[PDB]
Order: sequence, then structure tokens, then C-alpha cells
Amino acid sequence: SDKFSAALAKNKEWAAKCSQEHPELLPTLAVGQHPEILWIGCSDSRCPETTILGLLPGDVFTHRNIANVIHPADLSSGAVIEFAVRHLRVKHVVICGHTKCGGVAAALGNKGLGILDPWLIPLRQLREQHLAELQSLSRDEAVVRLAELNVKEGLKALTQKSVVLEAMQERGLQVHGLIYDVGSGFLRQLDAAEPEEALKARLTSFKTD
Amino acid sequence: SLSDKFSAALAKNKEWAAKCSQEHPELLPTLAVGQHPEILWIGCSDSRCPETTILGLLPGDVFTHRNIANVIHPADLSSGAVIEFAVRHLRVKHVVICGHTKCGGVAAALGNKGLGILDPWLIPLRQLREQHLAELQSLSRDEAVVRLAELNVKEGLKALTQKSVVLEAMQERGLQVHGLIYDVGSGFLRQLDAAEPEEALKARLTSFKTD
Amino acid sequence: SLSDKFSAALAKNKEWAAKCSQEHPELLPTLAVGQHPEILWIGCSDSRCPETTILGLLPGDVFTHRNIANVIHPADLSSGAVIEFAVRHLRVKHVVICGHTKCGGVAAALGNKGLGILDPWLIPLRQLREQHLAELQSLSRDEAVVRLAELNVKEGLKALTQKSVVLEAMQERGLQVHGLIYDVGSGFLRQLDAAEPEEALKARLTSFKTD
Amino acid sequence: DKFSAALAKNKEWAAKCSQEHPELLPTLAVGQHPEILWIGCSDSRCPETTILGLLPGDVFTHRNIANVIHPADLSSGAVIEFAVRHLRVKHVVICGHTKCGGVAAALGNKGLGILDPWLIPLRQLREQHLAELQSLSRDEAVVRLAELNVKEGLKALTQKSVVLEAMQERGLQVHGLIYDVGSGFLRQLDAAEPEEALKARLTSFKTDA
Ligand SMILES: CC(=O)Nc1nnc(S(N)(=O)=O)s1
Ligand SMILES: CC(=O)Nc1nnc(S(N)(=O)=O)s1
Ligand SMILES: CC(=O)Nc1nnc(S(N)(=O)=O)s1
Ligand SMILES: CC(=O)Nc1nnc(S(N)(=O)=O)s1
Ligand SMILES: [Zn+2]
Ligand SMILES: [Zn+2]
Ligand SMILES: [Zn+2]
Ligand SMILES: [Zn+2]
Repeated sequence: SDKFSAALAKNKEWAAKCSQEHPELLPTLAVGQHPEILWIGCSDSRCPETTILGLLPGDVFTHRNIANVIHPADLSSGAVIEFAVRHLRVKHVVICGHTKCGGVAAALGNKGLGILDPWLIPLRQLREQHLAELQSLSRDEAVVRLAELNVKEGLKALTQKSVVLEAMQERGLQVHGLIYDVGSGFLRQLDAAEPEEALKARLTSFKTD
Repeated sequence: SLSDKFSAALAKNKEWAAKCSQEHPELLPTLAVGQHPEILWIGCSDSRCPETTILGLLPGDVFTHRNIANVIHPADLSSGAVIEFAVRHLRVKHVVICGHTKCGGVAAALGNKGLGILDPWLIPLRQLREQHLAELQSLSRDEAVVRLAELNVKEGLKALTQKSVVLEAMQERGLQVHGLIYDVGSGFLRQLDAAEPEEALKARLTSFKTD
Repeated sequence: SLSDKFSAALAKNKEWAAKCSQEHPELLPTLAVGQHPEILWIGCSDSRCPETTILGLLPGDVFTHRNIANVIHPADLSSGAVIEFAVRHLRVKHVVICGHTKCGGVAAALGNKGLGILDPWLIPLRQLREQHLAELQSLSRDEAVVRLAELNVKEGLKALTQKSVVLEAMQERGLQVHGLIYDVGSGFLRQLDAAEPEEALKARLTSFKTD
Repeated sequence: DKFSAALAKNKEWAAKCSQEHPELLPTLAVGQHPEILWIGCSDSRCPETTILGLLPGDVFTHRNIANVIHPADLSSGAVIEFAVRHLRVKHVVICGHTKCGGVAAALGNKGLGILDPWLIPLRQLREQHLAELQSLSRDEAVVRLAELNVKEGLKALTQKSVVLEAMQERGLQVHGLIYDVGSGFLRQLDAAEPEEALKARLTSFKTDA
């Protein structure tokens, strides 16, 4: 069965249902978006943000990439963060990793993957830093642990951006780390504690005028 | 409201997980064994274009990349890595590039306001604006936004087919590529005609196919 | 030891520092006060194209960026940051893009061997190969390398003039841009004619100059 | 006109070079075999071939603002891959310099447009070493951050499989230098890392055969 032609038919059925059951929603969204959440998650087909959050179109500004990696100088994630934080003024930035992330699993192996190798470098940087801890775990346990370390490192890379530090001080922007369990459907919050003195050093080092 | 949208979203997630356990208890545990999506979706980050919702599909159906204005920069590692993985490893049957009506990324490229880090990101849209300037200036402002959104999807399909991994999959298994526009006002997807002369793809094969 | 090129280079550095102190004792201390180069050079990393040597110039004269095959990716931060700094802050009067004969980067783009991380880097040369394929196929292999090297310089000058900082400097203070080919066999630089129809530069100004 | 003057000086240099090293340019035309890859600053005061007292063909060169190695940068990535795997250079040199205004800009808090994402790695080092940098004078902090940047660059360089392979297979060496723009001297940084550091890097980054 052609999944593309099947998807177009299901789109038309969904759009007609939306007109019947929430007739104001799509026309009000056409006037302009006002999402309160920026979601940075994995491209993994099992992590569709709006479905797993039980939300609607217009609720979640979304960036998805392999293993939800934030490269500090990546223009793709950089442009979405600039737009979502400065222009849409989202109240929340969520970084969501997930269980059974094959990107994280690839980083724990040493098989050459072409253009994927430079993309996964930040996961291999965390692997080197945390090697003794990761080697003490089973492969399945290491995949969860490195997925968590990657979310926490992402929150650090996110808060190293002046536009985020500005929004946190000016209008109480909040940032959050999650792990999605692909087997249960539950989001879990990471404790993601950093000393107060961590954000002070970051403000000094990264906030610009 | 007075409601924290983050804590409200976690509560709704638990309600959705409860519904999955009650109505389709096999689905999430079978997906945890491994994904097998047949579709790679490259679309806009715009909150109004959630691919799995608007396609009426489930988790596991759509491998997804979303960025500002669904732009494919040829040497971007972010889109590059997702295309390599989806095409070579997951062996998707379809790559969809979906633009949308009222794309403010496309609209920003038709303006000349300095937007900081967004300026280098939108360069491919300004390249299309320069190439098609006479055509775009002959339209109304709102028609030029729709037209540039279409040209951007078509240019994205060209950038996509400049990748050896995609040309190989098109030859080896008839991987298909599709250009769509999402109408944020109606919820309908429409297909772009997106024909290219045969001699276009032959020159591309010669110029970009790699061992 | 005596065959180590690195320890030999450090010894030659100390000999060069001694020569500077003996022959031009004011030069290095006056440069330490601040640089004022009038030229930004964008050239190939090729060991045969050291800009300051081949121009017969001194330290402080040439602000320099060198990469594989002197390629300007429009959204590359590495070349982007050097252009912003050289044009807006140092206020260079000249931006030079220098290609060269026997550029193996240009030759690699005319081949179809997979080269790992070099593949995405060379995409702009394969874009030119696809656009100019009939012309390149009508030439010998060696002539196609020279022609693609020239097209690459000219395309770089286009990418350079798509940047508002360059367009601003050209309009406000007569910044000039130049395309060169370095002949690695003779040591001579030759200028490329690099003329563009008037309507080309007007569309670029409209599409890329910031308000 | 500095540009037309430079083209005239080029022609004079090429004619002189045919007299003084009559066969050098012709040997160069048949191919290049440099033994050194130089990664340095774009600063007009740091021309590698001049300050090393070397000739064309001796130094494969990459220069960027503040000699920064972004791990997933294709520009520096492509030159390292080509120089190490194809030319088989014996030495990779990362050269920082005194009075580097790129390093100085990272110690400031002015917004600089497209320069901001480029300088993030220097601001990462500033945050990590902030107590040490704040304890120094302005001019001493610039020298210190320039040194930390070279050392961090050598770490990013050795996180690349192509470099780790060459070090193991053929004793490729990597070196950190600071160029003094006022004296003309290169000095070597001690750049010591525990043995356990390079073992974790090999485990985390070297691609399987
Ligand atoms: C090599 C590689 O990237 N493998 C992946 N496996 N799953 C991935 S996911 N969770 O990003 O879809 S990526
Ligand atoms: C400056 C800029 O990028 N503006 C945008 N407006 N909407 C965008 S969208 N459709 O990508 O959400 S981007
Ligand atoms: C594979 C590849 O890139 N080959 C090269 N040959 N010479 C180059 S040069 N002129 O940039 O040094 S690049
Ligand atoms: C803001 C900025 O980049 N300023 C610079 N000053 N000197 C530089 S150098 N040493 O790279 O030429 S960069
Ligand atoms: Zn994943
Ligand atoms: Zn959009
Ligand atoms: Zn070259
Ligand atoms: Zn410098």
C-alpha cells in the first residue's frame, strides 16, 4: 500500500474532522501562531511532540534532528532558538531525549557512518568525558545514561546563548530536560540541577549588550 | 490562562499514555523494539505544521526534520544527517518536503530587515528571491509569499536529489520525493506539480553520484 | 633531531625573527600596536599558494582565509566571520578570491570517488559541474579542471556580493572585489574578467542589502 | 591602489623566483608534498610561510578568526581530512597569537553579529576558566585565553579518527604554538595531557577497521 497517497487521504479526513469538531481553530491559527513551547527533540518516528503531549496544532514550535543534539554553532537549531525565543517569545524551551535512541547507540559504537560521524561528535565528546561511568553499564543502560547526559549538555549549550540568557532574566523563560520512554509513552523530567554560581559564570561569559 | 503550559503538557502526556495502554496496549511496546517508518518528512518548525497530527498518523509512521522555512542548505549537517539516516539506514520509500501558507520565514526573506543569526539561515530563500525577482515583483505581496514558498519546496527537492544517497535510493528501489504545501487555514495538504525534464536528473546523476 | 621538519621550522622561525630585528627592527613592534591590512585574501589551503609570499608583501598586509579549493559556502560561519570582521571592522579596501591551477579540490569535484567529510565541502563545485556540464564535457579533463577553477572563483565573487556587509562597503566606501587564478608553475597571478550584466547586481542589491 | 601594487610585486617575485630557485616552481607544478598542516589565525600579522622562513609547497594552511576548531566545522574538517589522510603530513600545528582581537572580543560582551556564534568556543573556555581569567589583568587574560584556545584546539583535533589513525599508524605529531606578533618568535605550549586522556579519546572516537 502507498503510504504517501494513504497519508494525503488521512490528511483530508483529519482536516474535515477539525472543521466539524473545532471549527474556530484552523481559521484562528491562520491569523498567527502563539505557541508557548519550543520543543527540541529527536527525528525518531516514535517521538511526535504534539501527539505525545496531547496538544493541538499551534501549541508547540518544533525542531527535530538526529539524537536531539545541540551543536553550539549549528545554524539550524540556532535559527529556531533565535526565532522561538526572541520573536514568538515562547515561555518554555524543552529538550527531549528518548529511550532506544539509535543516534546515542551509534555514538557508543565505533562503526564509520559517513556524514553521521561529525553530526554525532557531541555524543562522542560526552562518551569520552563519562567513559568510566558508561563502560560500567550494559549497552541498554549506557544508551539511557548517554541520552540523559546529552539532554543536560543540550540545556547547557542552550543557556550559553545570549538570546536565552536575556529571555530568562527579562521575562522568566524556563528551560526543561525530558526523556521520552518509547515503550510506555511517558515523559520523565531530568533533575538537571546546576549550582546558582553556574548560571552567574554563564551570564558573565555569554550575555551580550 | 493562569496555567503553566509545561506542567499542563506533562499532565496531558500521562493522559495520552493512559489512553494508549487502554485502547492499543501492543502499539508502544512493539514500536520500542524498533522503528520502521516509510516516510521522511522535512517541514517547517512552525507550530501549526505538526506532521503526525496533520497526516492523521501514529508514532512510528513519519521520520521528521523541522527547521525554519523547511530550507535545505546543501552542506547543512543537521538535514544531511537525517537524510543519510532515513534514506540509507531506515530505507524510507518517500521523502516529503512540506512548505506552508503564511510561512513567516519565507515572508522574512522577501523583507530586508537584519535578523541576526536568521540572516545566514534564510540565504537560500534570498537566492531564490534574486533569481525570480521579476516574477515575484509582478505578484501581490501575499501571492509572492506563496510563490516563494513553492519555489523553496522545489529548490529543496533539487538539493535533496543532489545527494548521492538519494540518487542511489531512487535508482535502487524507486524512492520517491514529493513537494507539498500545507494550508494553515484549511488543514489541507496540496501537491506541487514539481516536474523536472529528464535531462535535469541525468546531469545531476553524472555530477553528484559518488562511490 | 635533524630530519624533523617541525624542529627545523622552529629554528628557521628564530632565524627569520633575527633577520627582522637586524634589517627592519621597527616592523614587528609597530605591527604589535595593531593591524591595518588593506586586502582580504580568500584562497586555497594548497601549500603552493601562500598569499604573503606570492604577493611579495609583509606581515600586516594581507588578512587571510584559506580553505579547500577556496570555496565560499553562502552560510559557512568560518568564511562568514572573516568577511564580517575584515570588511566591517578592519575596513579592507580589497577582497580577493584566488583560485589556482592544479587545484586537486576542483579535480576531485569532477571525479565521482566518495571522500568522506570532503563530500559536503565540495558540493558547491559539483553544483557548478551540474550547471555547466555540457561545456565541461566538451573540454579535455585538464581543460575542465581549469574552467571549473575559474567558474568557482566567479561563483565565490557572487556569494561574496550576496552579503549585506560587502554590498554596504561597496556602496558606502568603494570596497572592490577581485577574482584571481594563481599559476603554481609560473608564480603569476592572472585576473578573471568577472563582468556581470547590470540587472544581476541590481537584483542582488534588492534581494540581500539590509535596511 | 594596494591591489594593483600587489599584482606588480607578485610578477616581480615570480620573475626573481625563476632566477633564485629556478626549478622550485616547476617541481611545485607536478605536485605538493608538504610535511606540515598549519591551523592559525586570519590575523594579517601571522603569515605561516613567512614566519617559519619556509617556501611555497612547505605548509598546507587553514586560517580562520582566532584559530578556533569547532568540532563539526566542515571548513577545518575538510582540510584536516585532506592534509592527514591524503597528503600524509607528518605534523599538525595549531598556532595562536599575542594581541589576538578574536580572543579579546570573547572576553568582552559586545554583540558582533555573525562573529557571535563563531566565538562561542572561546566563551565556553572563558566560562570554564572564569575565576582564573578574572584574577589576571586584561592583557594577561588575552594571553591566557589564547593558550587555552590552542590546547582546546589540540583536543578537538585529536578527537578526529583520521588524526588518531595517523598518530597510531605513522607517528603523526600535533603541536600547539603561540606567535608573538611583536618579537616574531613562535613558542611551544607544554600541552601535556595524562596518558588516560588519549586512551579514552581513542576508545570514544577511533573508527573500527
Ligand atoms: C547511525 C544513526 O544515527 N542511527 C540512528 N538510529 N536511530 C536514530 S534516531 N533515534 O535518531 O531515529 S539515528
Ligand atoms: C524572521 C523569521 O524567521 N520569521 C519567521 N516567521 N515565521 C516563521 S516559521 N513559519 O518558520 O514559524 S520564521
Ligand atoms: C580529495 C581532495 O580534496 N583533493 C585535493 N587535492 N588538492 C587539494 S588542495 N588544492 O585544496 O590542496 S584538495
Ligand atoms: C570581533 C573580532 O573578531 N575582532 C577581532 N580582532 N582581531 C581579530 S584577528 N586576530 O582574528 O584578526 S578578530
Ligand atoms: Zn533518537
Ligand atoms: Zn514556516
Ligand atoms: Zn587547491
Ligand atoms: Zn587572531
